[PDB]
Amino acid sequence: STGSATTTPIDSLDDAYITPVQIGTPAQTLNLDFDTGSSDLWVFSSETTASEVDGQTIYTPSKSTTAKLLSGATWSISYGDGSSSSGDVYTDTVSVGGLTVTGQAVESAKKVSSSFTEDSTIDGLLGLAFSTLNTVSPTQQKTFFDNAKASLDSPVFTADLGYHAPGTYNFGFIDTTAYTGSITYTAVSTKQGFWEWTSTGYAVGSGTFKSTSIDGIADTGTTLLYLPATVVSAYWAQVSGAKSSSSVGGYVFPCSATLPSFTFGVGSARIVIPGDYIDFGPISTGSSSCFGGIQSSAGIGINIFGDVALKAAFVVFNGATTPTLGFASK
Repeated sequence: STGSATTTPIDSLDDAYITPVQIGTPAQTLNLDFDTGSSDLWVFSSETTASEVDGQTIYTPSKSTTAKLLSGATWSISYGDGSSSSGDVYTDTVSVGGLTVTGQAVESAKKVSSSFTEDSTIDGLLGLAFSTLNTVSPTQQKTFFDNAKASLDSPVFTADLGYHAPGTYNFGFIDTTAYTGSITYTAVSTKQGFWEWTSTGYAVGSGTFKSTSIDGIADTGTTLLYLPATVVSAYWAQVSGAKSSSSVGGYVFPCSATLPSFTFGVGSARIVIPGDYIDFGPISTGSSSCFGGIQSSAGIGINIFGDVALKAAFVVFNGATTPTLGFASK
């Protein structure tokens, strides 16, 4: 089997991407944030504290003839941006782009933190990291990908995120028309539950490539590119007037700037992030100070190849017995 679904930026800055997901019988379609940095599929629901719902579409298990309470199961998750959610669990039929899993754990939120409430466009998350990170207790549950894997034509999914435009998540096949050149594959460590890999280095604009190992994760659920302070300083040093602002919470730059590109290494291959991808706009409405899309990972504890990096590539998440990651230009 295969599936193919379009993923759409939530706003003009590509702050995140939403993909329609069918849950239950008859189908309830929710727009979920596909997140290769976590492993819970959770939704706003009829059980979510009413004051914490503000415009989201909710899953109502009582209206689904295939929903079953997973008795005794609870979940609770805290993310790297300080947000969180928790609740109980149902199993139900879940379909993405024509690909169906029966008995998928659908984690129903009873509580969500303010940033989730405040974002009306995201109805929940669909985790695509390794199932070892799943938070359901006392019986850990599998991700949608893990459940689908054996049925897929090939045990893979691909992320093809757009810049200011829709893109595609495919399950079970590699669309050879969706990228240019060849796909370069690189090793993955699953030890921390993430799609963790090692970039072979970087360049800033038309500068020389620096060969250096940068361990990090491919995370579709993080917006920006978070790298070591040395690398980030080297980038922003090429932008007149750019500076790190503790009050704002990262590097800012004059909105009048033309940003240089940023290249990262995948083995002997190179992925080029155009400068425009690194512009996240005014820090507040009407400001001439703009927020940068490359930020320091210092204090996060891990480097994160978030959407800013991934959207410059066609990315293969290869879930074969020994997982790997593939990157191609597009």
